[PDB]
Amino acid sequence: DEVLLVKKLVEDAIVPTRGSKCAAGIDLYSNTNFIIQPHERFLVSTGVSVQIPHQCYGRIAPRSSLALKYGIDVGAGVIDEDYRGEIKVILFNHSNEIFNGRKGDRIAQLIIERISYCRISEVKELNTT
Amino acid sequence: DEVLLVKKLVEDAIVPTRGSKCAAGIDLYSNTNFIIQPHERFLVSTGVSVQIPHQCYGRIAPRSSLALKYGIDVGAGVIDEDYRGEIKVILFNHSNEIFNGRKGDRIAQLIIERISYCRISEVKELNTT
Amino acid sequence: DEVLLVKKLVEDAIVPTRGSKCAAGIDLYSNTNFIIQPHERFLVSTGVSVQIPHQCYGRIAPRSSLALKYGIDVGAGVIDEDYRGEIKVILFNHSNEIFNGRKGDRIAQLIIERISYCRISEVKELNTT
Repeated sequence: DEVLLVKKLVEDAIVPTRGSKCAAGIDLYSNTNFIIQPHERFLVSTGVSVQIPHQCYGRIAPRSSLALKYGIDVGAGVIDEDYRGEIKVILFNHSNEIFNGRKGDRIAQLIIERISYCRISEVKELNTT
Repeated sequence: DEVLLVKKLVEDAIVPTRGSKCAAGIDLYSNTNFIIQPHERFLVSTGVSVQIPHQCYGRIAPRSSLALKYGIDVGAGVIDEDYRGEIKVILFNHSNEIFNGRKGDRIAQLIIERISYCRISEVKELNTT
Repeated sequence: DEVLLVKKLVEDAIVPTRGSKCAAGIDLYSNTNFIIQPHERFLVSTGVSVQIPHQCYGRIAPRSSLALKYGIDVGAGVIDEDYRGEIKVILFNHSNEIFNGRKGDRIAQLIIERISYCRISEVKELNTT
């Protein structure tokens, strides 16, 4: 059993949703209206915090439609399993047009990626490949 | 046993290839010639669809050489295990020069990432870290 | 047991570090001072090579603070388990300001992602979803 726990930080926050049965990504919603000028960026608040399942992290990924239509990209950051702050998404507007975001819009996806917490060891030489 | 199934949507599509024994990424090939103006973007067609193995997704990743030499980046999107459409890659040209892409060029990589389909649960408080 | 092995390629390289107990990412440090002009990019040397654990790869991810404050993004490239070259990070400066990087600065994160080395098979049709 694995569960992503979600806390609403404000009453009208939208709990992230999985869009299809085997959607890799969980949709993240903006809690505010916002404007991104051409070739600038904006830090978008989702209104939620999360507790990621053990030995995973949450990767922020772009929505394809916003990339295609509007030139929006998202930093591929990292929501750690121990992070308890609000999820906030940095959107880069790589177009020549102002981007208008609305409260309640889907603006990114969170993917629950399996990772290794391997220890790190310094050595004088690596093996050959 | 895990297998990535690939359907050619056009007869001259190139089946994606794994480049070295433990290459994380599978090379994606353009099915068309294309031009990307400076500081603009272009949606590149690969000519294939795929069926990703269970409990994985396909992440689109940039080729390092195109980033280094030409300032190309790729959105880090998400090919879901249930997606049966053509794989199309959004390339951002963050340089001051026109980028000329050719049919048959390697233009991105697909990485088959392990993920969790955890359910999502709203709670009033998360644990402390 | 999984271990990330790290070789210093120069004596003053900094071994990458995991920042919190369940930090997804391992901090990568610059081995040089560098300057990135507005809306340009720079390939930053870390001074280390690595041996990633089996059935994983190292994904280069952006540091959130540099994205927020300075408009820095990183290509989400791929350090293969068989790669024995120096880790070098492509930083894109999507702001209007010069970015000044210093030797010893944390400039990206490496995430040890679990992946599939599935074989690739061409077929005439995929299943329906």
